[PDB]
Amino acid sequence: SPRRTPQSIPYQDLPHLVNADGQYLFCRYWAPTGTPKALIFVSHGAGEHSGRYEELARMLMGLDLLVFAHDHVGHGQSEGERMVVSDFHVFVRDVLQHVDSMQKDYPGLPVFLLGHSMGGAIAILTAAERPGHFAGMVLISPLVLANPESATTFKVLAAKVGPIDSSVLSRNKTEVDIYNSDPLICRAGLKVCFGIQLLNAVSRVERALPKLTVPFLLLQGSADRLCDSKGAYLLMELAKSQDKTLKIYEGAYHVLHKELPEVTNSVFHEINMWVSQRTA
Repeated sequence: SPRRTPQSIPYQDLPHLVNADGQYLFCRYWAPTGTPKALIFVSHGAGEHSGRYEELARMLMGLDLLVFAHDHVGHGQSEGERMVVSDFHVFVRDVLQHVDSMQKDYPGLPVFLLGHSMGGAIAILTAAERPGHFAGMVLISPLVLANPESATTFKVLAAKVGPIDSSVLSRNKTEVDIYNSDPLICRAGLKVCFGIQLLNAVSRVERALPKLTVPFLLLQGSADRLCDSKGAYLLMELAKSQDKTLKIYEGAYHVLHKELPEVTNSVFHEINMWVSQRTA
């Protein structure tokens, strides 16, 4: 029987990779017509998938970068029980597999990471695992903090064995409508086991910051109810990176690349400038 996505599409008809655990991950590529100047991996957040980055990847491809992504295990069109991971390091391991395959085909090109929310934590842990390997990282509202109340709560619930209000994702109501009707997004409540893995990610990010030296651009909304702006200020202070920049979007919510048009246009522009300056 042919292996199929959770939506029943055969993987033989789609770009994919098989991870170290034998699971198929759905892949996406946005390649320039000419010879690329750099590679960039796009790392999506919890519950979402790589297709959400279509416009951002098309902007990056227009700067002569070869953009690539995959749906993390348990997400989008990739295999695995929905929003379940045996250990958070599976996500990092899989990004490194994809990155190594692309570097084999495009040797000598600098490689960048771009991550949003959990995807940002995966990007930080990926660059920390290989110091000096990546040319830069673009983080949009990365997951770097965990409430001490939610932490002790999840630990007690794990010893024993509710969905997000979409309106907190963005002030752009059309973007909230798109999010609520995308069948590849998991809008279910957090499973206890997955909550424990997000706590593991936050702990690992904390320990990684003294060894994090990759250049980075950090974009954060001041009114983000999912990833408190306090974490962006702490990440700026605690990362050892010699090239670090923070931009705060006053009044903006969590999904900065899908926010009010004035915010989204600035986010696209600032990522374009930052990546353009570091691939010149």
